[PDB]
Amino acid sequence: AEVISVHSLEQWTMQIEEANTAKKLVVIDFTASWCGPCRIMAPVFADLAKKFPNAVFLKVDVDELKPIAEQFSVEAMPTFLFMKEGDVKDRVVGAIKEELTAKVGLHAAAQ
Repeated sequence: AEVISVHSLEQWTMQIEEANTAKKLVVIDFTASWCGPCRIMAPVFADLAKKFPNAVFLKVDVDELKPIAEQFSVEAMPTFLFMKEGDVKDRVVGAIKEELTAKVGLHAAAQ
């Protein structure tokens, strides 16, 4: 299991429909290349994706896929968004490593 970098609206679509069919948790890192705390959270996110291979970990650049950042009103980065079967379960705003880790544990958990 790896972080998928979601570059196009098509990859977004595929990744979301497939996870929803499988009823998997989706964790999304809304990120920006210029964003210091974003670069810093990259390896943390990557490590959680390895540790929870039954959740789908997505990365979305807020500058590249504006409509996706916008539908979730993401104007602070990094923002970690937790979603399952269409519902937003949770969010972490900023490089808060323990808060990200805890909510992945809680939401990936044998529900």
